[PDB]
Amino acid sequence: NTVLLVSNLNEEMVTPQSLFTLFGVYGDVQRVKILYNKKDSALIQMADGNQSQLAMNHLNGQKMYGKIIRVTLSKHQTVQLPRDQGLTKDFGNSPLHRFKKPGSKNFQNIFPPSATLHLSNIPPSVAEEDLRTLFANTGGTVKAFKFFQDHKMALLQMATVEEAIQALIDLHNYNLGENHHLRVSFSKSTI
Ligand SMILES: [Cl-]
Ligand SMILES: [Zn+2]
Ligand SMILES: [Zn+2]
Repeated sequence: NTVLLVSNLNEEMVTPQSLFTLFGVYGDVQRVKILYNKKDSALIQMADGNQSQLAMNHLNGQKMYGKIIRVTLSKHQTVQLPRDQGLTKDFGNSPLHRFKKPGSKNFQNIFPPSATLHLSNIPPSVAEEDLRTLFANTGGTVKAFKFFQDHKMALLQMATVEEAIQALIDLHNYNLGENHHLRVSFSKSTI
């Protein structure tokens, strides 16, 4: 039970990489396949069954590129790679897998989709106005913002959960300069 079926996707907007990013919040996505004969649906293979049931539980019914997605357990056992239009993607041993490290289930901010995002790996002389503008530019409005004591991390509250999902998809691993890539997670905290 490692393969999720995700339907009612936005056929025109969704990519494998956006599905990687979003489902990678809850597990390590091994492979994605958008279906050729039903491009609003896709198969997603997690590393294991706990990851699959977690992703299903938290993402089913959430709004992604404007549409309410449905996430169920697939009838498939694995997601087969092809011998094209890039509907398939292999993400084996991705450097972007959050749950590489032993015990990581507790240190990746595993929470339901939340209007407040948790930012980490921020480099110095990234200002607040800089992060507000970057997040606002994903099409949302930034309601609140708070640095933690070192400015390596921050909370940032978009107007809605929908807008936070969009931002997370867009800006996780964003290059903020120096050699710092931003990490965006959900949060149960509030500013
Ligand atoms: Cl299918
Ligand atoms: Zn099938
Ligand atoms: Zn640093």
